[PDB]
Amino acid sequence: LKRMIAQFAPTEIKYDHSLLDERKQKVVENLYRAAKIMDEIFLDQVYSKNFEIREQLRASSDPLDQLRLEYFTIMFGPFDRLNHDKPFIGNTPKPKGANFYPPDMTREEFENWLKAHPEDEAAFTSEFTVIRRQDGKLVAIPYSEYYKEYLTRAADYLKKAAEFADNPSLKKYLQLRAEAFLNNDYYESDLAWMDLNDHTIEVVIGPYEVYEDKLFNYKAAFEAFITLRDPVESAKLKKFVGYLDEMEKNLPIPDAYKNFNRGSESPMVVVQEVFSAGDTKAGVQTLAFNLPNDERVREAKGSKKVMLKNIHEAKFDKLLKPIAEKVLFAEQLPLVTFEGFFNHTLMHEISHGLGPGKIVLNGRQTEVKKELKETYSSIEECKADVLGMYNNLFMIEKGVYPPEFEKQIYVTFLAGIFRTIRFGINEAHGAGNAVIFNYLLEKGAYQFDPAAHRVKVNFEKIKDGVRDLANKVLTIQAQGDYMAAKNLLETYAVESEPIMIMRARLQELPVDIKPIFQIEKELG
Ligand SMILES: N[C@@H](CCCC[NH3+])C(=O)O
Ligand SMILES: [Cl-]
Ligand code: NA
Ligand SMILES: [Zn+2]
Repeated sequence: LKRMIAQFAPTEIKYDHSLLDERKQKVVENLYRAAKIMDEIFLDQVYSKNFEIREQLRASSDPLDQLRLEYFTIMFGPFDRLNHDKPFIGNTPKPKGANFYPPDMTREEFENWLKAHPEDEAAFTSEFTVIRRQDGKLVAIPYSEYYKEYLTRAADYLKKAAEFADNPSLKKYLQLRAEAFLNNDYYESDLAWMDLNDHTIEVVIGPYEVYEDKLFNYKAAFEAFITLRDPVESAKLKKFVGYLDEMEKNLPIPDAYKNFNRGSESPMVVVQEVFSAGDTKAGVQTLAFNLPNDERVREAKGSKKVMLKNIHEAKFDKLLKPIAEKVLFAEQLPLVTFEGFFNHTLMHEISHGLGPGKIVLNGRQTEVKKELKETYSSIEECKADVLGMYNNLFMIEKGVYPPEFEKQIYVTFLAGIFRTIRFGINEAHGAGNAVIFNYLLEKGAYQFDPAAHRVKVNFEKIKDGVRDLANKVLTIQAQGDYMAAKNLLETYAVESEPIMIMRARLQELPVDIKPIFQIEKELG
């Protein structure tokens, strides 16, 4: 268990205290108390025995149980999220429905209930209800009622925080989100969250991501981000959203493929994380999130893309830098910079909003996601990473970035390929990185030394290689070419021998990070 815990390097998550006066301190304190309740709620959402298992580990005298508790705390359950939820306590497999559904309820019984009781479909499929067996029936119990005890205390902490919040947009959001916990309707407070302006505390708290529900991907998990907004860095990102049409017109495709029906633009903010809780804190840590998922909000006001700068700093120092030291030639190692890591994530997120979407295939109105089917996510993340380099090169052309940043782009991404791929080559993001590495290696844009076991950028072919792969992925999307998407993945999204060799060199490094929050040492 000592080595499994070592996969997450302990790192201290600190924040700038000078950004908060006395009254903002009391906001963050009460926001922290509500976020710790999100830790308790989500722990119950993962598995019904989580609280009972935690209590057994707490009272146990076995020194081995205290090591199992440390990994339990990391994973919010007895299942190893780095290894397909393999239980490290006992051997009972994790329910596919976590704790949102009865463990003996299949998809068939669920779908058979909605056929016999059509009136329950809106409540049963809702992101904010749990399914339970009662009196020979299946009932949908809203989150506001199933977790009323926790959410009432969490709402009171939000109400107390709102009294100390002098920023009107912040005060309004905290008040409405407090009510949202109890009336189970998060739409009005989601809109207030998108309207946060001229504020320091960038905070989001509530149920959002549905990826814990591995039965239907229906139910959302409670989580929290408490971050501090950075005006100097968020200002530098205000011009990137002004280049959105320019980046699209500049894409390496015929004009008929270029998409100016992309929908509402997303606001983007660079923040310093103070505390995270719930779904996001389990296992691997988030570098940036994109909320809300409500299409009703994303149509009206878009979604907010929040970049966690200090989490990037932790991952760069603990992971990307040690990986680059082992995978790159010494002459290219200095080109690995924090700017190359953080600014790619910025442009990776921007690039998701570019490229084909609503398309016409054989005269029918359709979508890239509908046509690519299971290949869409791998192709989409491949597009975002390739365009992230392409558009950052475009930002150099326009004087936004200095010329010496060009080589940092290529090299830092190459080093980052082998941080992402260690998470798993079958995931969409890892699959997309496998394509980029194997394709650019084939083109000669990357080079693998079979004796030194190191990779490098070929600066004479890397620019065209990125353009070539961008053209190919964008064209596959614009034509809805599911067959070419499959063949691209079958050919290049593979664990090639160079990848196997480089991966073997990194077995002793941490996989991710364990957050040790300064605020937890302050408020305890
Ligand atoms: N996006 C993370 C890995 C996945 C985290 C999912 N919550 C990273 O690049 O470090
Ligand atoms: Cl504020
Ligand atoms: Na996580
Ligand atoms: Zn992505």
